[PDB]
Amino acid sequence: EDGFTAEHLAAEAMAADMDPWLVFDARTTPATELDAWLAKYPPSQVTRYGDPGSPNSEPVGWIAVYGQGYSPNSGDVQGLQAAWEALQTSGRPITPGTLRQLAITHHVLSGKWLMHLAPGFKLDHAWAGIARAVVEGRLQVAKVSPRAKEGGRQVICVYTDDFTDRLGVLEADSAIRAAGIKCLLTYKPDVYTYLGIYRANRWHLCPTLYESRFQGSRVLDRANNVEL
Repeated sequence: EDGFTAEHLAAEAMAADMDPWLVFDARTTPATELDAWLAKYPPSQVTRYGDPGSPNSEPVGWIAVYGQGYSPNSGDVQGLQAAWEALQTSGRPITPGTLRQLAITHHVLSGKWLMHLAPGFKLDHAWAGIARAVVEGRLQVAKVSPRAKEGGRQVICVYTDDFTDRLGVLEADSAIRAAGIKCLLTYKPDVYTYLGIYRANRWHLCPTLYESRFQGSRVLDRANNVEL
């Protein structure tokens, strides 16, 4: 009856985000609808809380598009979320090198290319384009956060499965650029966000792995400072 209490079960049900998600699934839904979908639910319009005048009268966690195939695999955070603990509680040397090996020691290989665009055409046209890619099969999944009351360049994260593979990372970078995105891209592996690697890190570990600037595309390795 313990955790079965109202107070306990209440805190036990809390999650990062409890709001629904605006999703276009290529699996269940072909590529003849995306068109109206993109026009029916733009990120500059779709609001985080479902504000009046929005295509959503209710909070929307994300705006997501899934292509043909998207195993919900996060690897095996279990052991990983244990190995990280065993290391810290040892004074062991924590470096981008040990975390890299960590993600490999648990087959949790997937990261995300992030970018933040100013609300409006840049975001809407970039996202639209990006979501026009997904449905075709060149990317696995991509999302874009809805506007937030006091504006602010919203988010657009692109996903690839296997960061250790710079080649697969670049093809995604390639797709993003082909969509005409001139913004800066920064790749962040799930291990980082998972094992909690904020920006005010006391362990001098950057939350970014790779970066990319328009030209063309200048892709860097912020780990050993090397140009791909």
